[PDB]
Amino acid sequence: GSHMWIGVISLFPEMFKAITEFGVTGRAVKHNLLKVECWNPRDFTFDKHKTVDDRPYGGGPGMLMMVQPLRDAIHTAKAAAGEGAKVIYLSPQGRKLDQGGVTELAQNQKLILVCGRYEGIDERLIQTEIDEEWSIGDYVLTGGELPAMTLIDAVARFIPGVLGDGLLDCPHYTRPEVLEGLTVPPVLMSGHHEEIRKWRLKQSLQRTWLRRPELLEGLALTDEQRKLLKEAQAEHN
Amino acid sequence: GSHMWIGVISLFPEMFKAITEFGVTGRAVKHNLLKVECWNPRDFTFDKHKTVDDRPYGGGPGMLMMVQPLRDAIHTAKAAAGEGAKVIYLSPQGRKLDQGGVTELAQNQKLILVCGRYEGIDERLIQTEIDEEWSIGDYVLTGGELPAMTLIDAVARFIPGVLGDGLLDCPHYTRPEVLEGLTVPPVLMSGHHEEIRKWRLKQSLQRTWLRRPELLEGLALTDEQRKLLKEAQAEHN
Ligand SMILES: Nc1nonc1C(=O)NC1CCNCC1
Ligand SMILES: Nc1nonc1C(=O)NC1CCNCC1
Repeated sequence: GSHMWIGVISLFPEMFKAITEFGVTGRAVKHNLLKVECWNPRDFTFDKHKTVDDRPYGGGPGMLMMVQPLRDAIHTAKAAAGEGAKVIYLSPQGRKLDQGGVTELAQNQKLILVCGRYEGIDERLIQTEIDEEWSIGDYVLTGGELPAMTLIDAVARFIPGVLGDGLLDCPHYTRPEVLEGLTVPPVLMSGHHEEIRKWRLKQSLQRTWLRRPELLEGLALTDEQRKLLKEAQAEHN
Repeated sequence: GSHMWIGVISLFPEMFKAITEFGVTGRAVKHNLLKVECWNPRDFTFDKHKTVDDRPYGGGPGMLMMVQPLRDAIHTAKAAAGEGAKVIYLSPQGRKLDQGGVTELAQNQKLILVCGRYEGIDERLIQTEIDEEWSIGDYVLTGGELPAMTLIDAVARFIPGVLGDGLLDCPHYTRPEVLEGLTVPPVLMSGHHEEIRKWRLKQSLQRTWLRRPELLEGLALTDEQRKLLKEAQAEHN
C-alpha cells in the first residue's frame, strides 16, 4: 500500500511486540503494510558492562541516557531510513498529540522514534538529532516506549488496508435487546437509516456538549448539526 | 509497600508483558509492589469459534465487543478484586488524563481496567459495570490496551519503592563537556547548588512560557518564580 516504515530507538525493543504481534497493528506488520525496525543503544556500547546511562552535569537525583551509545544508535537508524525520515523525540516538553497531529505525522512514509528512559536525554542531542518533539499527554511515564507505541498505533490506522469529525462518539448497542432492564433505543431497531444517522449525530453533539464543551468551540457546525445540538440542549433542559 | 493491584480485561493480555517484564514497571512487578492480573473475554465464550465481537444495532461499518463474554470477564475480575476496586473504562469519551488525574487514580489500592477493541462496547455495560471513564488523549487507537498500560505505568510511579510542579522540565546535560560544538552551560559545572537550582527553575518557567503558555495560567507562581519568569521574558526580548 502506501506503506509506512518506522525506526525505533529503545533500550527495551521487545516492548514493541505489543503492537507488532497482536491485533490490527500486528496484521499490518504481517502483511508488510507497516514495518517497525528497532535499534538498542545497549548494542552500541563498548565497555564491559554495556553502560547506557550517565550522570547529569549540575547534579540531581536521576540519570540521563548516555550520549555516545544513543547518538550512535540514532545515526545507524538514520542510515537505514535513507532520505526523508523525520526523527521524533517523545517527551512531555513536546507538541501535544491530538488527532489532527496524528493525521499530520501519518503523511510521512518514514519516521524514526527516539524513546527516552531515566530522567531524560542530553539537550544538545535534541538540538542536533531531533526534528520534532511530541507529547502523548500531560502526565509522566517511566519511558518513551509506550508513547512511541501509541503514536505508531494511531498513525497505522491511516495506512491503506490496515482498517477493514471533531465530536465524541455516539453510544453503541449490540445484543441482547434488553440488558439488566435497559433497552436498546427503538430508533436503532427501526431500520430507518436516515433517522439512525441523525440520532447518532445528535447523540455525539449532546455528549460533546456535556462532557467536552471546549471541543465544540473549535468547530464550524453544519446547519444540520446546529439544529440537532439545539434540540439536544432543549431536551436536556 | 502501599502495593497496588490492577485487574485487566483484554482480548490481548500478552500485550501487557511490555510493562510487566521490562524496566521500572517490570521491577515493580517482580518485587510484588505492583500486581497486574488479566482476564480475556475469549475464555468466557461458549461457542465453537470463541466469538468475541457482535454486530451493532442500527448498522454501520464496524463491530462491537460481544456483551456476554465481556460481562462475564468483568464479573470474574470483580470477584477476584474483592471490595473497593474501581472499574475504569479507557475511551476517547472519558475524562482526559493528566498528572493530577494520575495522582487521583493512584490513591486506589485496586483498579480494574477494561480494554475495548473493535468500534466500542455496549453503552448499557458502561452504565451498569463501569465506575469511571478516562481518555489518555484526543486521538484514536486500535484498542484500549495501550491506554491501560499507559495508565498503569503512570500510577506505578506513585507506589512506594518503585522509583529509586506544573511546569515543563528543564534541559539536561551529561558528558561530553562539548558536543558538536555545543557546550554545557557553565552554571551546571560551577558546583553552586543554589545557582543551579535557580537556573533550572528559570529554564522550566521559560520553556513553559514559550511552548505551553496556557499551563502557566493554571499556576499561582511563588515570588521567586515570578521574578525568574520576568527575568526570562526580559532576556528573551
Ligand atoms: N508524557 C510523555 N509523552 O512522551 N513521553 C512522555 C513521558 O512521560 N516520558 C517520560 C518522561 C520522564 N522520563 C521518562 C520518560
Ligand atoms: N484515546 C483513547 N483513550 O482511551 N482509549 C482510547 C482509544 O483511542 N480507544 C480506541 C477507540 C476506538 N475503538 C478502539 C479503541
